[PDB]
Amino acid sequence: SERPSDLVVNRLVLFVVKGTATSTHNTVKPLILLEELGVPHDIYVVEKVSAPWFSEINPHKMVPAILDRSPDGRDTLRAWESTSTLMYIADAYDKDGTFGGRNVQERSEINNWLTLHTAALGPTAKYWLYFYKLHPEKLPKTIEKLRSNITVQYDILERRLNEPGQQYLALKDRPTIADIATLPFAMKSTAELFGLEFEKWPKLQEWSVRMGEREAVKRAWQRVAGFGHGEKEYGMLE
Amino acid sequence: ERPSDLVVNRLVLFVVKGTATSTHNTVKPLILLEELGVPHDIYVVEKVSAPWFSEINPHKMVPAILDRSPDGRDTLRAWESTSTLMYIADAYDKDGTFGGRNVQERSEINNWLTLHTAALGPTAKYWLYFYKLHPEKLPKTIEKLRSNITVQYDILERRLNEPGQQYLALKDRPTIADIATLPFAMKSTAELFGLEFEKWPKLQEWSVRMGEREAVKRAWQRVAGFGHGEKEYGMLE
Ligand SMILES: N[C@@H](CCC(=O)N[C@@H](CS[C@@]1(Cc2ccccc2)NC(=O)[C@](S)(CO)NC1=O)C(=O)NCC(=O)O)C(=O)O
Repeated sequence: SERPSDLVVNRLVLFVVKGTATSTHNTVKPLILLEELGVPHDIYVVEKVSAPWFSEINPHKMVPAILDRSPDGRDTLRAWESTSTLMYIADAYDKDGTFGGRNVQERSEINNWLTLHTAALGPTAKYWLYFYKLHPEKLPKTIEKLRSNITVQYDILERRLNEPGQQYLALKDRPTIADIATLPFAMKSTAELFGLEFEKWPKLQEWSVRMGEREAVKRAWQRVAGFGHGEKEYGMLE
Repeated sequence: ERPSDLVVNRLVLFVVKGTATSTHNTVKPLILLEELGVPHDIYVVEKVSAPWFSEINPHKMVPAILDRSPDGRDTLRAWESTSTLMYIADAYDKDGTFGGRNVQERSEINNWLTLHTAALGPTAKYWLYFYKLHPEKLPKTIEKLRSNITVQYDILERRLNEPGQQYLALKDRPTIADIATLPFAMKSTAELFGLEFEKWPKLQEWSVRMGEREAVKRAWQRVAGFGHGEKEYGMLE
């Protein structure tokens, strides 16, 4: 179809939906990294991700998605899938690799822990929530297995954060796009949604609190809850 | 402690014995190694549950990589098939032939690579897990995962019907996005899922075009053969 009247690309545009307890856990990831790097950006609140105009931006028809100007400003490019939005923002805006990785060694571990989330906890959590409340019929045995698979992912993260000096998932010294991608599915509130006691993974809990105390993370959680509840319900925010 | 025959004089790719279902992820890094002509060893892991292997991949699966850092100071590791592709591209694809030359190329490569990593990859794995490995058969779950595979095929079909779009990410050449997607988007794997792959003609054409690449042929031949040659387990000659 046609782009809405109010959709223009003068800078990075992050596509989101109306903030709810379960609508923000993927969209908050690129928003954390934008807040961390202080990247100039707009927010577009999509009413319907099923709308044909949106599929042209993200053929998977989900948020988050990004439209941005190419480095020279002549062309517009796109990023979609939360992990891909983190990789794009790091590529375009994190030139000294503070969150992307400064060398092959740092990027090897960042990509390991980022991909572990993208392949395992991320999709498992998405399937858990889908079967738990979106699938027309309730399938408790499938829901229970997916819940059990989440505990195995928590076990792997817990083991990593028990290693000497390992303050963050990828690097010892600082948080990376691996930590940002993992945080929304490895914090107390999300653990409680899954029906899990988060205190059973103490180093992972400590890690999640340490991440949550970062000012950029606080600002991202604030803003993502508010999107679509302000003066403008849908479209390009002021 | 590591086995005596495990040494890292070059990139070491960890695999298991080649079977009908054991190679769909390990073949991915092997394809890119073959494409770039990276010097490498193959280590056939008998038990991925072995404590020594959990030190290399805490997720206890193949593929996994041990390699020397470019400066030679560190022994790096890569694990998760998508991450092994990202590492090999980072360390050995100087010109970004498979990794992407600029921000614009990498934007689309990372889009289609991640779509596989998050959607078709894990959906396929969950399908096979419930279909044959879960103690109980759950037909309604298996059907929904099968339905989700067709939705991913539909997305890939739509992409390959765009003007001049010969590959998933870039128009002109295949990338690590194409390598990651191929093993779960070819006729043999489509048949395993109980799907008729002719229903996605551009996707089938793409899968044939990929399969005709010499690096891809060599990768498929070698991955099937691992553990069935002179040596059953450990470092191959
Ligand atoms: N997220 C990771 C997961 C890799 C992984 O699952 N590796 C499996 C064999 S790869 C496959 C393929 C496949 C899946 C579905 C349909 C066809 C092929 N084969 C499998 O048999 C299993 S183990 C089934 O769950 N899972 C897999 O992903 C392994 O280590 N097996 C050891 C053994 O048990 O001896 C990645 O993408 O790298």
